[PDB]
This record gives sequence, structure tokens and C-alpha cells, in this order.
Amino acid sequence: LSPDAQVLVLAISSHPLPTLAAFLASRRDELLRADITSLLKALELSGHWEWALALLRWAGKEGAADASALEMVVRALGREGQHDAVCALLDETPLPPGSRLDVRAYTTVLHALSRAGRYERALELFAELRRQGVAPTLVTYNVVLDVYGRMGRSWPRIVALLDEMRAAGVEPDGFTASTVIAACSRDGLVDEAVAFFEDLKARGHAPSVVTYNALLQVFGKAEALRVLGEMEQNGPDAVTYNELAGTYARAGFFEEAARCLDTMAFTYNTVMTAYGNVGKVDEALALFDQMKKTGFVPNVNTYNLVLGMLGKKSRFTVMLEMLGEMSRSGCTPNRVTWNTMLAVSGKRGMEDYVTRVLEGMRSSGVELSRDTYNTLIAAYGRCGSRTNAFKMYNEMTSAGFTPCITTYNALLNVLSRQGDWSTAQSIVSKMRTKGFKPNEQSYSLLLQCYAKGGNVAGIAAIENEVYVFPSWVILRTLVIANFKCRRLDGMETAFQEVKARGYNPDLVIFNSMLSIYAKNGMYSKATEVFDSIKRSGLSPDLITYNSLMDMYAKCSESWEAEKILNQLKCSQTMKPDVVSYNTVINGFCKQGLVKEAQRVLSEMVADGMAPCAVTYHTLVGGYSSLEMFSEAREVIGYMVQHGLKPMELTYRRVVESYCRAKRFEEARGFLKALEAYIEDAQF
Amino acid sequence: PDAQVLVLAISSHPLPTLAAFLASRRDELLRADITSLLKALELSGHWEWALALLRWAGKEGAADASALEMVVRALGREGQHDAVCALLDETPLPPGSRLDVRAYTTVLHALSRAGRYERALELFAELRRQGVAPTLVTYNVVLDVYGRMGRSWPRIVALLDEMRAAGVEPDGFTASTVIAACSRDGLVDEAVAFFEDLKARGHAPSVVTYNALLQVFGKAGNYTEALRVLGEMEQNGCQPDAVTYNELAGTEEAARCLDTMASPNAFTYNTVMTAYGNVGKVDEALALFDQMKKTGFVPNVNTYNLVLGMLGKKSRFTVMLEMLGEMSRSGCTPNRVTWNTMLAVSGKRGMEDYVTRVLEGMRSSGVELSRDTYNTLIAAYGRCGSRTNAFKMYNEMTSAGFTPCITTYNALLNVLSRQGDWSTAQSIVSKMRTKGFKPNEQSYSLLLQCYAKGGNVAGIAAIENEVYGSGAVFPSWVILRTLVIANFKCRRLDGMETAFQEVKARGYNPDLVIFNSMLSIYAKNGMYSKATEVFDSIKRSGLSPDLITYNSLMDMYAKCSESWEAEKILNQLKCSQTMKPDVVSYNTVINGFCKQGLVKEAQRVLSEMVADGMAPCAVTYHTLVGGYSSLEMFSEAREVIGYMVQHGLKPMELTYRRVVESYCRAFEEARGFLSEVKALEAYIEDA
RNA sequence: GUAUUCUUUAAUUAUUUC
RNA sequence: GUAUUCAUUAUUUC
Repeated sequence: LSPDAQVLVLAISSHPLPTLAAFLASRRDELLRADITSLLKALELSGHWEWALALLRWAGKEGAADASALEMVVRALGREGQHDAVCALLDETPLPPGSRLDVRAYTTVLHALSRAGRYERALELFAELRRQGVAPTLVTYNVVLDVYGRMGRSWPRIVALLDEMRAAGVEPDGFTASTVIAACSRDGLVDEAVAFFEDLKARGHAPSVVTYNALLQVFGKAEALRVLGEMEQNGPDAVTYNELAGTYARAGFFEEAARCLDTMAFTYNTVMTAYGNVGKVDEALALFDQMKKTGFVPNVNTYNLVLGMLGKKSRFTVMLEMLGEMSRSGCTPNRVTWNTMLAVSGKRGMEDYVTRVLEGMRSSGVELSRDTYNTLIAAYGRCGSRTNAFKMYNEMTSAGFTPCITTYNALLNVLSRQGDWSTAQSIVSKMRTKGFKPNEQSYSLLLQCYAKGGNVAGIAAIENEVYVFPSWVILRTLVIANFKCRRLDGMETAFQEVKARGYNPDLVIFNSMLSIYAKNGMYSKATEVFDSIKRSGLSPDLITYNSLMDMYAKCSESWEAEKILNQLKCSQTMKPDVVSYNTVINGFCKQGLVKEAQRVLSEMVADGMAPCAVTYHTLVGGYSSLEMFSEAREVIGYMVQHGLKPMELTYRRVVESYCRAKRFEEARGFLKALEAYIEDAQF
Repeated sequence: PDAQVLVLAISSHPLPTLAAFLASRRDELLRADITSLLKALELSGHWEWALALLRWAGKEGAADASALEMVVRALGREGQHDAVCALLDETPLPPGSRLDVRAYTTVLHALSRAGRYERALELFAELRRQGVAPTLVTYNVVLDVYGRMGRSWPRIVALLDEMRAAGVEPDGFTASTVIAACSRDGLVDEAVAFFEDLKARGHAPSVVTYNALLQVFGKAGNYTEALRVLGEMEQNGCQPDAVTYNELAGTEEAARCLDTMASPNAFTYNTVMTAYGNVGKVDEALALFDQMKKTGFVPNVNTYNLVLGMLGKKSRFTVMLEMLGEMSRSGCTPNRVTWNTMLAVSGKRGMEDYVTRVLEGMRSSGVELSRDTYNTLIAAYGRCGSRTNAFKMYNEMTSAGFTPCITTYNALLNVLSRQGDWSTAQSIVSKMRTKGFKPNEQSYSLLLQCYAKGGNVAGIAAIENEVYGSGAVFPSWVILRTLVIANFKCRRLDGMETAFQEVKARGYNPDLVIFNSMLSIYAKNGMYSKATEVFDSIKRSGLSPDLITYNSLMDMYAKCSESWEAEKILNQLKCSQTMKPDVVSYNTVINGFCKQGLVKEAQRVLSEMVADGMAPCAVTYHTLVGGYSSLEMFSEAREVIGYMVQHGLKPMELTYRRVVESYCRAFEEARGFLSEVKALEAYIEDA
């Protein structure tokens, strides 16, 4: 409008937001003389809804904001969807005393509070709304009914409002019906929901899709029998389908739905999906058969769906069967099919499956692409068939395809399992000359080959090249990788770096840390950790609790470890673990305290737990220590007398202790290379 | 002697070259106790090396069965099943060789773990063709093989006889395997008879045994018989472990499960509650929880937090709050875990008031807030989008004497990311900088998203340049992901191709979000060539095209003025059997005609749309008018209007704007049309 | 301005608007 | 070496 005002507006929309108020002040008099409403509008067209906001708040604090000013921002805020801002204009009103608003605007604020769970404020506002003589509209009504619906237990107030609205001649719509039914749905008002809809009929009213889904939902968590039926034939399965997907989980039946559906594709596929995503594939395959059994001829896309849900259950045998019915019915498998048959969540016996998929994947033409081979490598990688992954890697290249980074990472996954790093290094080095530079994943997979290789070299060689941006994964992978190698420098090093970069560490790191102190020479940072893990608000684990006991055990303070064990007995959620029992027994044994140690073994059994090899092994050590070899020999009996099968270390610890005690023929009688240990000892 | 020195050589050598290295010190090897070298190489965990030598020696003819058996024990002990199936397949033994049973059974199990059953049976046949006597574990492994093939019950009954005829007595491993086999075929009756018959032999069953007998009933059948087993279980005195309740959980139904185990402890109750939780059936666990009380045992805070957590993931606010009150009313006073659990809730509607209602309890609970608690509260208020309250929580943090961390600044930017309020987002990151803090990646993602919802393209590019060069921010899948999106929302084609470039270059494997966006952006221009290449490349990737992929394709053809091809897909989606055309699908098709004309065709589509049920929207009609509004025709676009309000759908701003502009440019016959009923009637004035 | 399940470490003010 | 459901090639081995 005004050239002076256009300059002012441009000057406002260009100014940063944090400084703007100190700026608007400087132009106080300049602003007051103008039409803010016109500035707000101009600041809204230009796409700067947040600058008008600032202006409004400024003017309210000055007295130059009117209803129309506010009403303009609000309409902008709701179309833009900034409920928070709406709610704040209401909590810090830029309005002068009198001040009444347009209906549309009040209903936008009501929706904003609703959107925030401030149902109690919405109702306060609604009351204030009609005591100022504002005629609410259909949308205002529907918004308020929604407030009542999510606030809960407000059915009577809903009856009241429906009355009030009709008595003022505002007939309900579809947003009114669904809103209401979902309200009954959230309160278990099954009975009164139906009487409602069936009253909607009376007064006239065309039924709907969203309606039925709401009604559906009622009987859902609440009947889906004679009900869900109507919804169909009444008239289209859109969202209504999903409702079936959770209908099954909150209940339990396979006969009614078969008996129902019988009586009657997507619709079919929907219900099948409902079964296979909650883990009822046996239930879906039956739905599939029934479906086939009645005319219906599935296409490739229906098979890919069934195979897809069978796949998450690793039902290899029937996936191949389905693969059969396809190709022998015309339904030629597509790319999506093989990818589906190869994206199986790994189980035991996956290799031969994969092998059979590949056999039909190559006995049916289908020229394997580059990505196809990568998919086939990943598959044998999941199983762990290094042998078959690499045969695929070799067949690949020998056919002229060029391996990508996805192909190298695949192979790298494998070796990682087996901690074969000498082969990993070769992969990496190969990929570099080919031009391919390792990514983050490629590194984590290296860190894991090394750790299972006990190669600290390659570990610290990477810790250097990274300290390779250190991502939360890499730093977390490094903390672990060092713990397998039990490396305190490395672990600690990158521990604080995880904090200095604004990452929140999980119980894994904390647990891993606590123990690299317990079994080491630090026993206070440990206490720091168990105080940090808590101060952090995290819930300690048994493992955490067990690692804890090991600390006290190594600090020669065992009863305290016994306390934590006992305290676990009440935990009501924790519940010891022979490890916890073992760990405590190991400590007492380590301090010469062995009666106390078998006293906890007695509890152990009494509690109905189950002593094991390692458990007995501990005592034999602690007995051998203070040379009292008879009570020790009595133990190994117990193990075997109960068939617990001792360990050569159980024997060694006695042999080596029988040697040092000047008793040689004893070491001999009692009793491989061990006897040899006595010979090189005796003389 | 001289061996200890030679082992270290092989133990310290590049694996992919060890062959030629064993070829080197060959004659020192042939005179060395191979099996001896093997035993030594394993004593240091160098088992990959003991294999390579085996294969070497084998190729030289220097490996005997005693050696192979030695490598196999380790592999099995080191869990290396594929490697053993390899030895089976290549054979490093000379002709006429026979192996220990312990080894043979280690291979059988290895063949079983790869699904190579038909092969395991053939090896078993050989093993007993060499007059080797199988042991218990051998018989048991083979049983496990029979049980995973299917239709193998007679072979199980027959082998049971043999093994029992060789004086070999079944065990718990046997029982669980035979019962579990019957569970994998639906052999309910025989599993029972077998159990009955096995019991009657004096065999005391066990947990594992009872667990398989229960999977029978529960897998595909009944919850009443499986529950009965649960019955007979305790009656025997065998305590159901965690795996027990998992079977039931996966097998008014919660009222039953509690009636049986009634004729337990607090840990028991939690074990079954958590079972139903981890399955996804939580209303049941609640039901038990109602009983654990009205039955005696009183739950503590650990038990309650457990329950709250379950509710958390379902974000069942009101009940969570009820439960927090019953806690503090029945005596159970919350802890730092209780609160944190309460604020770790899943985003949703009305979450802001919940958090306020929780914080209201943290405060009254006279519990000093810590630096951590603030970070949580800021995060939750930031997660629901209560920008206003996050910042209030923020200033309250930095005023009680706590120091923000990066998470603290990240929470805050998360909110702004939803609002697009990048100006503040900047002002923050700098503050993060002026405090000795360096922005994370997510910090860069948030800021990125923050610029997107706004429209600030200069801050995006300012991120790309700092990402495509310096190391301040590494091109992480995430960061490149947040870029394809933030450039779409701002329609920066150039800046997406670069990202789709690097993604398909930095070793990444694009996702449907990325593909589709690329498809819609190319389609939003005439970019047919690339777009179709993207679509197929979706196919060549191995992903399933959703509706948005199909709608974007139709709009491309629209855009390319081939709207007939657009309907072929709508038809194709009509019989997709898996994908049902969407409202936006139909419109996209109609507009494509109306954009190039043939509105009588546009009517053709609308017709069936209604024929397929399908209830049209405003846009549906606003588009139909477009063609009828600007096609030397007005008597129709007026008749078409009477289908909106007369059908209570209500037109809109883009609509009428097409009526005046199109009519006031096709005059007077336009004036009377607009008179039939603000911001517009200045266009007419402008004309 | 409003409704029916999933979505809340979010493509869901995602793709259609002569 | 072998079995039951769906950081673990995790924490205890005088």
C-alpha cells in the first residue's frame, strides 16, 4: 500500500528474529501511526508468518493490537499449523480489555489447545466464548466434541452439546459422526455408540468410510462379525483395513473370521496382512488357500506380499512351495519376488534355502544383474556361508560385473563374524585401488574383525585415522571393540570423546566401562560409573549388577558383593543368575574365605537355582589355594557324581597346587601333559 | 622342538598368502607332526591357520584323519559350521580314510545348520556303512534333521527303535527334539503318546521338554491344552522359565492364564507380564497386574516402572498417570527411573499436557532437578513441540546453575526444525559455539530441516558447501538424506541431484523416500528421461513402489501431456490386487486431461470413480472446472459448481480465482457471474 | 479451523489444485 | 559335538 509502509515491512522481514523487538521499539512512533493489520498482512503474504507474530506481540505490549490484528495472525498460524504459537497468544494475550474475536479464530485456538492436550483450557475458552454472545459454528462444535472425546468420560456433556447445537439449528456432519464414535471408542461406550449411528440413520444422513472405520474401531478394542460386514456392503476399505490389523492382536480367533469372510482382493490381502505382521502366517496361508479356493487368481503382487510375510518368519520350505505354484500357474516371478525370497530374516538352515532360490533364479533365465549378485552375497552373508558368498563374488566379477561398495561391505560382514582381519585388510586394500573408498560401515566391520582377531594394531591404527570423522557408531564400536581386547587406553580414550561430542551413551558403554575397571586396577571410577548410569536416569542391568559384584570381588570386599546379590533377590524384577552366584563365590574363594563360599552355594540351590561346572570349579580353586586338597577332591566328585563334567583347568589348578605342596605321588595318584607337568616339577 | 619356532611363523603371516609360504618351508612341514602343528595353532586361537595348513598338507598328502578330526573339534567349538561343510565338500583326506564318530557328528550338525538335511542323512548312512557306531548326540542330531524336513515321523519312530536297540537310551535332548519335530508338522497326537510313553518309562521330563510339548498345542491350535501342560508342569515341580511364557504369549484370555498358575513370586509375575508386553499384548499384562495385587504380592518401584515402560511405548498417558498416583498412594514412591520412564513416552497428541502433568509431580515430589532431568524435560517438551515450554525449561536450567550441553542445544533445535524458525536456530548454534561446543551431525540435520520448513535456501547451500568440502560435517547417509528432502521441500533440483549423486557414490543404498522424491521433482518438470530412469532404478534396487510412486508417475505423464498413459496406470492399479488407486491418484489423472483438454474424457474418469464408490474431494472438482473454465466453455463449469455446495463440499480460493481470471480474459458475461455472490473483486476492478 | 488406524528417533503442511 | 520361544562369538573361571 503505502510506499513508506512497504519500506517498513521490507525492513522488518529482513531483520533477524532475536533482535527484532529492540528494533520495533526504535520505530515505535513510526509503527503506531500505521496500520499494523496491514503490516501483519503484508508480512504474512511475503511468507513471514513469524515476523507478524513478533509484531503482534510487540503491539499488544503497546496497546495497538486489536481483534483484527490477532485474528489475522491466528488464521495464518493454523493454516501453517503452529498450534504452539496459537496457544501462546492465548496465554499471553496481546489484547486490550474488551476484545472479542471472530468465531473462526476462537475455533482455531480451541483446536490448538486440543492439539496440546489442554482440554481443560479449551472448555474454559468455549464457555467464555458463548457468554460473550459468539455463535459457534459446525467446526467449533466438532472441535469441542473432540475435546470431550479425548478428555474422556464426558459422554453426557456430548449429549448436551449435540442438543445445544441442534436446538440452535446446526445440523451435524460427518466430522461430527466420526468424532463422536471415536469418543465412545475411547471409553468403551459400545452400546451408546451404535444407538447413536442408528439414530443418525433416522434423521437421514449418508453413511461413510471414515464413519465405519470409527465404528469398526469401537468393536475393535471393544462384534466385528455382523458389524464389519455391513460396513462393506453398505457401500472403501482404506484405513478401515488397518483397523483389522490390530483387531486381531487384541483378540484371538481364526474360525470366526474364516466363517465370516466365507459368507461374504485388497480386502483379502488386508486380512492376510493382519495375520502375518503379528506373527500368524499360518493363519494367512489358510486365508490364502480359501481365497484361491474361490475363483480368485492371485497375481505376482499378491504372492510377493505373502512371500514377504512368510519371509519375516523364515518359513523357507513354503516360500519355495509358493515359488512353485507361481511359475506353474503362469505367474512369473518378477525382480521383486527374488528380492523378497532373499530378504529373509536369518534362521538356521538358510543356506540351502538361498541355494534353492538361486537354482530356480538361474533355471528360469533371469540374467543376474550386478545388484542381484550383491543381494545374493548378502544372503549367504546372513547365514554365514563365507564359502558361498565368495563363490558369488567370484562368479560376479568373472562375468564382468563391477563390484561396488555394497559388494565389498557384504564380504566384509562375513569375515567380521569370524574375526578374519587378514582377509578383511585385503578386501579394503583392494577396494581402494579400484577407486572405492571405505565408508563408515566398512570401518565398523573392520573394527570388529580386529577385535575378534585380538589385533590391537589395526584397532589403534584406525583409532588414529579417526581421532575419518568419529560418528556415534564408530565411537561406540570402538569402546566395545577395545573391551573384547580388554584395552583400557582405547576404551577410556574414546569414552570421553563420546561425551565431548554430545552423545548420550547407552547401557552398553556404561556396562563395558564398569568392568574394564572392576577386573583392572581402578575400582572407583567404577563407582563413578554406577553413579553416572543412575544420575543419567538409566536402569541398571543384571549384567551391570553382575559386573558390579565382580568389582567388589576383585577388591577383596566380598560380603558387599553378597549384599548386591541378596538385594537382587528382592528386586522383584532382577533375579540373580548363576553368574551372580559364581562371581560372589569366586570372590570369597579369592580371599581364602571358603566356608562362606560354600554357604552361598547352599543358598543357591536352596533358592532353586542350579550350580554348574564353573560354579564347582571356583571352589576347587579356592580349596587348592590353602592346600586342603581333600575337600577339593570331594568337590570334583560332586560334579561328576551329578554329571557336571569338570574342566582340565579344574585338574590343572590342583596338579599345579599339588606340585607346590611337596606332594608328588599325590598329584600322580589323584590323576596327559599334566603328568608331564609333575615330571618337570618333581625333579 | 624346532616346531615352536615354526608355528609362530605361520601364526604370524598374511592369511591370503599363506599358501606360497607353506610351499616355502615345505619339507620342514612334511617331517613335522602335522596334527601337532594343528594342536599348537589352536592353542593360540589361530584356527584359521590350522585350516589352511590342513588344506595344504592335504594337498600334499600329509594329512591323516587324526588331523582333520583335530581341526573339526575346534571349528565346532569355535562355531565355524560353514568351514566344516567345506572340508566335507573338498576333502583333504587320502582315499580309504575313515573318521571318528565325534567328528562325523560334528559335521552332521554342521550340515544340519545349513539346511543341508538330505546330505546329512547320506553321511549318516555312510557313517554306519563303515561300521561306526553312532552315539547319543549322533542319533539326536539326525533326529533334529528328520524333524526339520517334514513328513519324517516314520523315520523317527524307526530310528528310535534302532538307537534303543543298540542299547542307546534317549534323553532330554532326544525328547525335546522328537516332540519339537511333531510340533513342526502338526503331529499333536503322536507327540503326546510319545510323551506319555516316554514318561511311563520313568523318564523324568524337564523344562525344555515341557516347553516343546507346549509349542505343539500353541503354535497352531489351542490355548486350553497348552495351559493344561503348564498345569502338569508345576504339578511336577518344574519351574517354567522365560521361554515358557513366550510360547503361551505367542500361543478374558489373560484371566485364564492366571487361573492355572494359581492351582508364584514377584519375579514370576514380571516374567509373564513382560512376555505379553514384548509380544505386543499389553492389555493382558495389565490384567495380570490387577491380580498380582488383589491376590497378595505388592509390587515395588521396579515392578511399576516396568509396567510404565510398556505403557510408554503405547503412550497411554491417562493410565500412566493413574498408575503414578496409585504408586504414591499405595506407598510406592517414584525414582529417577520412574520419572525418566514417564518422559520417555512416544510422541503423540496431547503429550504436552502429559509432560506438564508429570513435571507437576516431579516438582511437588520435592525432588531436586538435575542437569540430566532438565535435558529430558526439554527433550520431551521439544518432542511434542511445545517450543514455548522447552525454552522456559531451558532458562530454568541455566538459572538454577546448570550448564547446557550439546544435547541441550539439540533438543531446542529439534523444535525449531518443525517450525522452520531457522533464524533462532542460527542464533543458537553460534551460542553453542561461544560456549566451547561443536555441533554434531544431528545438529546439522535439525538445522537443515529447520531451513527447509522455512524456505531458506541460502542456508542449505551453506551447509552443502561445508559438507562437500571441509570436514566439519561428513556426508553421512543421514546428512545426505536430510538433503534430498530439504531440497525437495524447497524445490532445489540442482541440490538434490548432487545428493543423489553422493548417495549413489559414497557407498549408499538409497531408500524409497529418496527415490520417490527424485521421481516427483523430475516429474514436476518435464524431466521424463531421468524420471523413468529413477523408476526402473527403483525396480533394479529391489523395493516396492508405493502409491506415491505411482501417483508421481501419472503426474509426469500428465506433465508430459501424455495423460492417456496416465490412465493405463490408474487402470493397472485398479487390478494391482495389492494397491488401490487413491483419491489423489484419480485427480492426477483427471487434471492431466484437463491440462491438455478432452474434458469429456475427464468426465469419463470421474464417472467410474464414482462407480468404484470413491467419493471425490474439492480439488477433484476445482480441477474439473479448470478445463471447463478455460475452454471456450462456461455453461458447464457453472453446472459443475452446483455439485459442490449442493453436495456440501465447499469450494475455495484457488477455485473462484480461476473463474474470474479465465472468464475475465476469455467480459460482461463474467460480471453477472461474480455478482451471484473481497480479495478477488479487486482483480475484476483491476481488469 | 475440525474427524476414523499407523505414524512422533518423522518424506505424512509426502505426491493431485486450469 | 546335539534340543524348546523370540555388547549375548556380553558379566563370573583360585
